[PDB]
Amino acid sequence: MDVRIGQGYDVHQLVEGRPLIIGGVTIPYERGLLGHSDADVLLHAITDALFGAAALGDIGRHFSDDSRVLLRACAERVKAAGFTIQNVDSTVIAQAPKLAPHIDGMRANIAADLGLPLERVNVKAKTNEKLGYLGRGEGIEAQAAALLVKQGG
Amino acid sequence: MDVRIGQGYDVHQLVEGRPLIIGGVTIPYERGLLGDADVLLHAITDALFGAAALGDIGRHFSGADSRVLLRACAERVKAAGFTIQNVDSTVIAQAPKLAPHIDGMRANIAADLGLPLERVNVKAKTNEKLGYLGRGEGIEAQAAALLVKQGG
Amino acid sequence: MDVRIGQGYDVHQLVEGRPLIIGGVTIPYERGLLGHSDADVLLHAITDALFGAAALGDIGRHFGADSRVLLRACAERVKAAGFTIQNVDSTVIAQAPKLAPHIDGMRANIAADLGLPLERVNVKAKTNEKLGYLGRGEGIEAQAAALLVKQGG
Ligand SMILES: Nc1ccn([C@@H]2O[C@H](COP(=O)(O)O)[C@@H](O)[C@H]2O)c(=O)n1
Ligand SMILES: Nc1ccn([C@@H]2O[C@H](COP(=O)(O)O)[C@@H](O)[C@H]2O)c(=O)n1
Ligand SMILES: Nc1ccn([C@@H]2O[C@H](COP(=O)(O)O)[C@@H](O)[C@H]2O)c(=O)n1
Ligand SMILES: [Mg+2]
Ligand SMILES: [Zn+2]
Ligand SMILES: [Zn+2]
Ligand SMILES: [Zn+2]
Repeated sequence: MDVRIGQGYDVHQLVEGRPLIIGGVTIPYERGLLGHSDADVLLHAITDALFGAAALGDIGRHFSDDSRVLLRACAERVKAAGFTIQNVDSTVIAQAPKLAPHIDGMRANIAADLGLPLERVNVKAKTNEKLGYLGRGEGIEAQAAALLVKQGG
Repeated sequence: MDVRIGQGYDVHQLVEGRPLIIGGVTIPYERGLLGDADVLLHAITDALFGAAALGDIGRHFSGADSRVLLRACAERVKAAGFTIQNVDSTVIAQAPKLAPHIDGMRANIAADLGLPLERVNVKAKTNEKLGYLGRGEGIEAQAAALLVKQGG
Repeated sequence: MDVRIGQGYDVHQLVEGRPLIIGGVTIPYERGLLGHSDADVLLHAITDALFGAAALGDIGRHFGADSRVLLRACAERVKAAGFTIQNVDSTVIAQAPKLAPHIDGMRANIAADLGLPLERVNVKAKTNEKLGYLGRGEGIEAQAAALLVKQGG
């Protein structure tokens, strides 16, 4: 099986009175994520990891001027280039709020959008131990990893 | 072959009054990690829970050390029906030099995972003096793991 | 099919006057990368990614040789340890300049250096949303992932 690795990264600034959306889950919080989209740091990092495993460039090469629509269009472009998806793993870095009670909603959103069962989608949460702009609550980071297979039939 | 990718991250603060323990090797040094706070073992553990779709550290573990945790992770990953292909990792530490301690780290990681040494890699990097990492205020580890869901 | 994952990281400070070289592509820009090589963050992170997957240590356990010479020697050692390369994916975090019209040149330098077709090499570019030393333009980062098969069969 012609297996391929992808990896992806995003970051957004956190600012007062904007909504916090992560992995398509809205998380009540007094700060929220600034970007030209709905600033979904997790879905973008996964969208990059899929384009990267497929050697299709990056989101910018695709989408310029919400984040689930983008994730689904990514999956459709990846499938048309002849790949099927093995699994996704990811980490979100946020000093707060606590993300654990939200993670299952994120997994559901990502699995629907990629046409995968739940068991092939993982999301992990981490603080940054109060270090740097992440640990000071000024930004949130996501990292993703994805495994594809180029068919192959 | 139902292959899966796992990736993991950790960071801890460096401070006076703590021993420095990375990959279960104690590295003599005037500073050490705050948290048993082994950044390398924790990152690898998250990467295996990740590849196995079993969530993360916090979802599993609320006196036990980072090696006990890594071995418990292994057992849960194997129970869920997975086999481990290999691990690779990077530790970002401005100082001290980790190179002569790296093979002791690999041995500790391979034993805890039931792997030969040839399926375990650890790498070390400075941060070129940039950021809290480059200023000696913290240490980072990054890991990647490849599993196979049996598939027997 | 004995598949192996590697991952790789590098960072370099940006300083006025010096040349900016990433992925072996020289990018005209008012700042440039310090290091004792030609400090090519992207080539190095890919280099570590390959030594990682092959469990052969890191660039320091191996190494007047530029970063392309190092990447090719990396590839020679990986092949001689009985490995074949499935693919490479990577990200470069640089707040500026735009890397997109340079990305095909990097992919070409890497594919030649790894002896891979273009369709197995991907390079992606991110800003850091003006956060941290990356966001202030005082450094650039590269992340990389690589997939190897130990032959095997
Ligand atoms: N230095 C950079 C940073 C970003 N980019 C491109 O801009 C697009 C959007 O970047 P941000 O999402 O970081 O704003 C990226 O996907 C990449 O296409 C670039 O071409 N050069
Ligand atoms: N923002 C965050 C950060 C961490 N967590 C949970 O807290 C646990 C411990 O996190 P730290 O080790 O980063 O302190 C994590 O494994 C995750 O389970 C969370 O639920 N929301
Ligand atoms: N704390 C550290 C950081 C780097 N190193 C070693 O030094 C080499 C050079 O690392 P840098 O490229 O980050 O300067 C690494 O490949 C690794 O061999 C180390 O042995 N301990
Ligand atoms: Mg980082
Ligand atoms: Zn984004
Ligand atoms: Zn930890
Ligand atoms: Zn470098």
